[PDB]
Amino acid sequence: GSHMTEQTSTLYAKLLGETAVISWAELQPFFARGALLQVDAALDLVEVAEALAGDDREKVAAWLSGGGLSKVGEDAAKDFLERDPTLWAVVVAPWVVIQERAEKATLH
Repeated sequence: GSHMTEQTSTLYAKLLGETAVISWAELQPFFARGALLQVDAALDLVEVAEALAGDDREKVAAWLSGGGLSKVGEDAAKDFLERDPTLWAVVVAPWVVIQERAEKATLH
C-alpha cells in the first residue's frame, strides 16, 4: 500500500478536461480546513480554477473584491447544504473550488 507520489500532470488533464459533479457532504473535510473556494453562479469553474492553478493574481483578486470568488465558511456551508446540496466541484492543485448546480436563471 505504498502511496503513489502523484508527479504526473493528471490534475492539468482533469481541470482543463471538464467540470465534476459531487455531493456537498463529501466536501465537509475540505471547507473545515478552509481548502474550499466558493465561485458565483455568474462565473465559471474553469476560469477561476485556471487562475488559482496558474497563480493569475489580477484574475483572482478581481473576483475576491468583486465577490465572485470567496472561501467556504459556515455561511456558505449551510447555504450549499440547504441549496442543492449536489454541486459542481473541480479540484485544483492547492485546493478545490465549487459552483452551485441550481442555476435559477438559465437564458440561452
